[PDB]
Amino acid sequence: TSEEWQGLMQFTLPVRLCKEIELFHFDIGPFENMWPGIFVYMVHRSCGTSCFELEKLCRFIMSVKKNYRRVPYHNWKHAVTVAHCMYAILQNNHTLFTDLERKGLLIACLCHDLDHRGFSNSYLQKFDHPLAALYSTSTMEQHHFSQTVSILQLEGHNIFSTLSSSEYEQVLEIIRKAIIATDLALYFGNRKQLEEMYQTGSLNLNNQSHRDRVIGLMMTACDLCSVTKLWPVTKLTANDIYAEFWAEGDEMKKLGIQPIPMMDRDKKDEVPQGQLGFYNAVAIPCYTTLTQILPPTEPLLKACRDNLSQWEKVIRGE
Amino acid sequence: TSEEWQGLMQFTLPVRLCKEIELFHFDIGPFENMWPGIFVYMVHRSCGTSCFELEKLCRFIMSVKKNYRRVPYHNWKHAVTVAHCMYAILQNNHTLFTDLERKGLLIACLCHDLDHRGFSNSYLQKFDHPLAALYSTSTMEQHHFSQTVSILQLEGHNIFSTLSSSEYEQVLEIIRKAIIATDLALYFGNRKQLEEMYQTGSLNLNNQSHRDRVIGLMMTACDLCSVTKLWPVTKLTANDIYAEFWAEGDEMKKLGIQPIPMMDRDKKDEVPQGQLGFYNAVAIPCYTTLTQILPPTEPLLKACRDNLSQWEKVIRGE
Amino acid sequence: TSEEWQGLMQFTLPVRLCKEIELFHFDIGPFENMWPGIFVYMVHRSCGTSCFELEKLCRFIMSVKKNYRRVPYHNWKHAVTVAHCMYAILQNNHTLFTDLERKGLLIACLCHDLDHRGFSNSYLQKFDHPLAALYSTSTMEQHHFSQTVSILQLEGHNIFSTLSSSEYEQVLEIIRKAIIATDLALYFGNRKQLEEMYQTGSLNLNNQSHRDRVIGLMMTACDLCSVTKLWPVTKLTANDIYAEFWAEGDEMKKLGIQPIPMMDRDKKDEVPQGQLGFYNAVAIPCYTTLTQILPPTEPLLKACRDNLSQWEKVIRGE
Ligand SMILES: C[C@H](O)C1CCN(c2nccnc2Oc2ccc(Nc3nc4ccccc4s3)cc2)CC1
Ligand SMILES: C[C@H](O)C1CCN(c2nccnc2Oc2ccc(Nc3nc4ccccc4s3)cc2)CC1
Ligand SMILES: C[C@H](O)C1CCN(c2nccnc2Oc2ccc(Nc3nc4ccccc4s3)cc2)CC1
Ligand SMILES: [Zn+2]
Ligand SMILES: [Zn+2]
Ligand SMILES: [Zn+2]
Ligand SMILES: [Zn+2]
Ligand SMILES: [Zn+2]
Ligand SMILES: [Zn+2]
Repeated sequence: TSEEWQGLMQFTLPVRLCKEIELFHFDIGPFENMWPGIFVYMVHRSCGTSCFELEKLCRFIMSVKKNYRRVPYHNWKHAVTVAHCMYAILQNNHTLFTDLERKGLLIACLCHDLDHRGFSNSYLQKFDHPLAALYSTSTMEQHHFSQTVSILQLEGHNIFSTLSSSEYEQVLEIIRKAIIATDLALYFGNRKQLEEMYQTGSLNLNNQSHRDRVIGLMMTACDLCSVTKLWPVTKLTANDIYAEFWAEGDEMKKLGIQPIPMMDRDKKDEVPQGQLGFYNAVAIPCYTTLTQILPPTEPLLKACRDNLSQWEKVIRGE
Repeated sequence: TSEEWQGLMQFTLPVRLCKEIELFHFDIGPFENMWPGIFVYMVHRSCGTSCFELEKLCRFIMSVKKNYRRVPYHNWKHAVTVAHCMYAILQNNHTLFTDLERKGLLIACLCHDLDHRGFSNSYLQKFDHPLAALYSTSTMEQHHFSQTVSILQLEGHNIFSTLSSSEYEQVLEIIRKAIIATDLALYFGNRKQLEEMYQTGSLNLNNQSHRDRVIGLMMTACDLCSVTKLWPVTKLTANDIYAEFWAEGDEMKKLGIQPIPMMDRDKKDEVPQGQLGFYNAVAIPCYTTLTQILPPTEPLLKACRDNLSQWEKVIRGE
Repeated sequence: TSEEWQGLMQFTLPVRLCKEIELFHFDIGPFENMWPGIFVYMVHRSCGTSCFELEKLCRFIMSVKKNYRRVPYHNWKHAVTVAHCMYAILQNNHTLFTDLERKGLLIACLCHDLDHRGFSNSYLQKFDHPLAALYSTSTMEQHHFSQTVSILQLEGHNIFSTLSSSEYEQVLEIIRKAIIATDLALYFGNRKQLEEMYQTGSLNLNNQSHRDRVIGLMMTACDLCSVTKLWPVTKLTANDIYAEFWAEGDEMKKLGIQPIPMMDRDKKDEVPQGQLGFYNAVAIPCYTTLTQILPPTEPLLKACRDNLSQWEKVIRGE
């Protein structure tokens, strides 16, 4: 049968990639046509060779790729990078997650920024974009999930077709919650609740609501993972991020609204201090809380701390 | 019937867009997939819901879009922007124009730079491009009109199919003259004639030759309308214009010809003075004459004057 | 018949292009859709109007174009430029080459960088790319030839279909050797052997192994021909080359490897001295040896010397 042939086969990568893909700070490289294979490899190792039908999975991946836009940061490369960070978390916390969760989270990460224009929720609201009229909160994130469902509804694209309806509904809910959690506006309240539950010892992974929160923080950790790469990667990625932000700032100016210094290209000299404030307020607390809950995710925090030190070095002019 | 269903329907935009689209200094935004709807909205309001068959119009618009190139300035965004300026002129001078003229001028504006490579007529002549051998004068503009006719000749693309042959020939002549008028080389003689006719009182909109001249000036006013936007928009658009000019200057250097300082990237520091000279010699007289002939177009002149003041501020280093 | 209609026809270019295409320092221009016609013109003049079936040749050219990537330097424009340099060599040494060689070399030049990603053989080895596992030496070049054969194998794409199998095998070997020779790592040993054979007088174009070496040097000369253009062209092309090199340097840094100063964007100030060293060590000896073997190729050396003088002028700050 088809599933019998797939069970005998094993998908493989080049030697360097096979070894280094297990590291949290792995970079997927500049060869775009290798990314689909990298994702399939990660799915096969974290879930199994029988989790998805290979022909359907490949069809799904290519359609997801087609629905990411040619923008500096929120692009196809970001999607696969976020998926890799989730893979590394999953592999280092392997006993904790169900088959459905491992299936759902990797797919959620791949789809989490689908059809991103490179503009924030704030900008879409101020422009009065039709999406803002449809989705009052988490505007882009609700759209990302809508795009995901639409791709799944295409003929030959339902990668969850072998699942029961019950399991199908469960995995789609996992995906929905995970994608919505990537709205950074929701992260601050989530992390604060998680910190309190951890300190009191009330935090329980057997409680679904608690489990959803931890998954939410995992999604934030994967989404921001550029700060957990080695310095050369982190610094170069920052160029892509600001390219998008400054473009939005330009568009804000076109609306007759003065943008925040973060999005203002006239204030390039304040970037090192701006990054310092981001690491202190957002990045460090995120990976600190995640390391407390899931100790094997420690390398993410260490790398984040190392990059914080690098930004301090830039400020001093060293 | 089909026209009966279209009569009952009404096309609408978001609240902010509906209000601000009436302003001369309106910016169409960075969301490309909203531009077709913006154009249809303008056609529906200025001409009527029964002017074009909606399915044919949408098919036409998408083909026009496909025939604009990925260049910094002379692109799809420019086409819709020029069309909007015409819409604002039409709406503020509503009693003056026939149904054919309102139909023709919006379409002429949308099509006026079709298949633009980002090079001037001068460059094509010096390169010895096949287009220069076919069209001795107004090389690109004659090509733009040829592209327009070719798109109209495609199956299901004749948006003027319900018109009589007489009316069809009239609208195509309106379109031809309007597009040819966007050759800035022809503007100087046109404006000079219009100024004389206005001052003597011989200018008569009931005279076809006079009417053609006024339409010609309207086309120039719409074409140069980036100088009538608010300062942030005007300044950012200037970056796109010079990107094209400097690229042409590079190509001129490749032919062994020293380009004019306007097209020379080595003379970036002279841009503010170069803009000052352009406003004084071309932009201000254009909108002054247009305001004299059509007083409701006054906001274009005011905004042009405001931008002239801004460039003077740049020169002083303020 | 079809070949009879083709014999009566003659393909022509604009006046300036017809005259200046014969010069070694000719630039093909910024009009992409003119390049296919330029190539066909060169084939018709150097080989003949009966060398290729026009419909098949055009189909081949467009497929080759489709298989070049949107990279700053190793792109479709480079391919046609390299082909032109070969045309100029062929036309100025017309009595030396067979019909098969003239056919093969122009096609080899057009196909010599097929599917180039903008990365060196060194980078692919260090990244551990699948291509490096398949091709241990001349990694990209062996791939370029593989792409060439694949395009030829497509239905209606065999431009050599009228040739006997014997002649077909001969032309494919000419193409293979020519493309492999564009590996600059192989140039140094080739030029050294050619210099020795020329000085002793053992060099004999009637000897196939010697002939292969001369063709190899011709390929190097055509590949590096940007240094033989006029200064404005040479200087602007250098921007495209470094764009690719610095991108590779960035990727090297992402692997945790410090790139050589050539590929390091942090060392932009050393470019003029870096170019000086390249002209002295690689470019000048290449065209000197080629001029010794084929004296009509002298204009390439003169132009290379002129550009060397220009780089020296940059260093002095003049
Ligand atoms: C919007 C998305 O969810 C993500 C949001 C966070 N993100 C970033 N990741 C790593 C580094 N930087 C990221 O975005 C920024 C987050 C914060 C800043 N902060 C500031 N930057 C500046 C720069 C100049 C002047 C003031 C400021 S304040 C700048 C960029 C990636 C995109
Ligand atoms: C060719 C098209 O019909 C249009 C021509 C006019 N156009 C412009 N609109 C707004 C602002 N600038 C436009 O183009 C220019 C028109 C004039 C100049 N003038 C000069 N600019 C410089 C810059 C440096 C040194 C000397 C000079 S002279 C520069 C640009 C948009 C394109
Ligand atoms: C890889 C391909 O076969 C070709 C290799 C040679 N090539 C060039 N042609 C003309 C000019 N430059 C070319 O590539 C270079 C060849 C040598 C250098 N040399 C150096 N450049 C620098 C710059 C800064 C610091 C040190 C150095 S050393 C730079 C670029 C075109 C591409
Ligand atoms: Zn997002
Ligand atoms: Zn994201
Ligand atoms: Zn134009
Ligand atoms: Zn225009
Ligand atoms: Zn090559
Ligand atoms: Zn090459």
